[PDB]
Amino acid sequence: KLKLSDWFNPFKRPEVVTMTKWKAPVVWEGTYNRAVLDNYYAKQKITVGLTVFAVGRYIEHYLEEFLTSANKHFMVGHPVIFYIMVDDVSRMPLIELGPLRSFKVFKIKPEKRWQDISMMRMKTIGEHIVAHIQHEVDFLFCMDVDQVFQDKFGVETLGESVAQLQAWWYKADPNDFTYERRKESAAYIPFGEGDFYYHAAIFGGTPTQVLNITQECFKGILKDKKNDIEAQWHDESHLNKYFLLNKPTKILSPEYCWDYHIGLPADIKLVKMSWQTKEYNVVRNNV
Amino acid sequence: KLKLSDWFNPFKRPEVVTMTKWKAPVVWEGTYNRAVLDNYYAKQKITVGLTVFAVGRYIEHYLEEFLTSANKHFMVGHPVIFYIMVDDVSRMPLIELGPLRSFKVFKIKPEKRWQDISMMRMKTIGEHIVAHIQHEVDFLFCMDVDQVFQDKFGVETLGESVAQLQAWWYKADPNDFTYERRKESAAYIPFGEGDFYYHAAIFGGTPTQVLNITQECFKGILKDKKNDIEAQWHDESHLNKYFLLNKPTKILSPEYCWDYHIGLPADIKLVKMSWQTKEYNVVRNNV
Ligand SMILES: O=c1ccn([C@@H]2O[C@H](COP(=O)(O)OP(=O)(O)O)[C@@H](O)[C@H]2O)c(=O)[nH]1
Ligand SMILES: O=c1ccn([C@@H]2O[C@H](COP(=O)(O)OP(=O)(O)O)[C@@H](O)[C@H]2O)c(=O)[nH]1
Ligand SMILES: O=[N+]([O-])c1ccc(O[C@@H]2O[C@H](CO)[C@H](O)[C@H](O)[C@H]2O)cc1
Ligand SMILES: O=[N+]([O-])c1ccc(O[C@@H]2O[C@H](CO)[C@H](O)[C@H](O)[C@H]2O)cc1
Ligand SMILES: [Mn+2]
Ligand SMILES: [Mn+2]
Repeated sequence: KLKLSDWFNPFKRPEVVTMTKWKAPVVWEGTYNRAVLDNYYAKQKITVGLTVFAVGRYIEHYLEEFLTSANKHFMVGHPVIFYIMVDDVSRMPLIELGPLRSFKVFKIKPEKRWQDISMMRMKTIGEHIVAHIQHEVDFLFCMDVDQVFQDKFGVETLGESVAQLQAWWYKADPNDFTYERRKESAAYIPFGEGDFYYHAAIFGGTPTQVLNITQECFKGILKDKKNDIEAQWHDESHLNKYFLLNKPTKILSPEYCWDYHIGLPADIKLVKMSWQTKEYNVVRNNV
Repeated sequence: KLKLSDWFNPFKRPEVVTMTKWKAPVVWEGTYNRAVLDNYYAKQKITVGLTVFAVGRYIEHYLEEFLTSANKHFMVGHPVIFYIMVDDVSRMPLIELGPLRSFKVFKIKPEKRWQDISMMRMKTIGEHIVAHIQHEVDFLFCMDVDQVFQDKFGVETLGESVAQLQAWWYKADPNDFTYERRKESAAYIPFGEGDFYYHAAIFGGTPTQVLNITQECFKGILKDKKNDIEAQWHDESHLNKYFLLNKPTKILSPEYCWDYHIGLPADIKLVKMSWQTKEYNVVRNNV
């Protein structure tokens, strides 16, 4: 049976947070033994899933670059299935995939508001988990399209529920976090509460856990609509509320989702994924 | 460890050939216990691959219908990867896939002659086996595109090396078979020799065996080119020469690849796959 000490050494990164108060590891470059994990997971013959949405001009701007980088960097050495959700399949870039990669594409309805496009992902992911993903993979990541894999994003990131530290807020105090602060929203987190600010651009876990994550987030999204309120950062606000109540069993350092606009400080040793520059004037059609 | 008698009962179909002189089964409807095999293979967690080529007009004519039917009928209940080779990826019909199905597409060079398009498949399949397929699947089938799955085509068809009985010739005397009969060809089979006439539209096996099948067939194809000769039925002539020398460990009945132009006689109990009607005048560009 895989124990934390088998693969995780926090002492390799003494100047950062490596363990939570609930004993979940925060995975930083230097702390993980990928060789040990690759061997362990290869013997289990795991398959890892990855969902990605591209609706509207997000397709032309980001989808090819995401998928090309995912092919190269995501869980290399293990079977991987990319689940691609687009509103227009005729604009799907059909890139060549390498060994142990395969994919499938689904046509989805485009929501009128970009905010609803972002939030509806929670409903859609859950539907696909029930319909097929639960039978296909051992672990699933759900990711934003507006980012690019830069280096190996491997089995060290796998767990029962996996959260991502948002690049801008990882050193901040909880009372500075951009949680939803209105008690009328289901995403509400009071001042004096909170562990971390999680980025909604990457989350994952077992199909069972991701199903619960997305189900509970979407319930909150629906409740808010009935109360004529919309959380400040939409699905991300709801995701943060979820992970407050249901603590992630693993957290990823900002190295796994880094914004180069910040620069590259000492803490960020090897970037695995980077944000694309925002292009809202083109890719979004409403305020 | 799986034994033939665990799943195969020849006495269920007494009026047809069910066993070869080398003790390989000929799989007919009624002889196989799919429930036993589905359990056996699910516990082994197998993945089955399927290669299919569509070049030129074959894409629009046959590819969608092939894939839609394969999605529905091929190895249901088990992970499947469709490997699609086309000369124009922009013409690839991106159908919706069901649970445990995924795919990837490759751009290939279109050969000038339809005969070479058919024959070059042997080279290309081998390259892909070494490159990736050997790492991705336990068994692989290689199929023509100009045919449609009609019913369950499942784990009862899997084996070390798998051959298909050609629908028109299965009752024929070997010396009436359309083997290549010129001794100058690598595919030459003398009168007085031959077991069955095998259809090049379906063959399969383990990646190791399929690699040998395709490598040896392509070596025969290249040798013939150096000797200024082309086998009468091209890759099929070479496939028949291969299976004469290296007996298949399993044969599929004409039920697994039936031409309805013959009609539907008593022997054909449940069609799993049917030929598309030939449209050479439209789909081919040279004599
Ligand atoms: O019009 C849209 C809005 C959102 N998205 C998807 O939802 C994700 C989250 O939205 P976005 O990345 O724009 O939010 P941000 O990270 O910029 O706050 C995107 O990466 C896309 O995958 C999309 O495809 N089309
Ligand atoms: O111009 C061509 C010729 C052949 N093929 C592929 O090669 C296979 C064998 O050719 P064909 O089916 O026409 O031979 P037949 O079964 O009719 O004798 C086809 O099913 C296709 O997959 C193709 O894609 N384009
Ligand atoms: O301090 N900044 O100038 C700043 C703040 C936040 C930034 O990223 C955005 O953060 C919000 C939540 O606070 C969302 O995660 C959003 O997706 C990010 O773009 C960048 C700079
Ligand atoms: O006698 N016929 O009318 C007749 C009808 C269909 C036939 O099928 C043909 O057989 C060939 C080998 O002989 C190839 O397998 C070819 O792909 C197939 O179309 C062959 C003969
Ligand atoms: Mn984003
Ligand atoms: Mn054919």
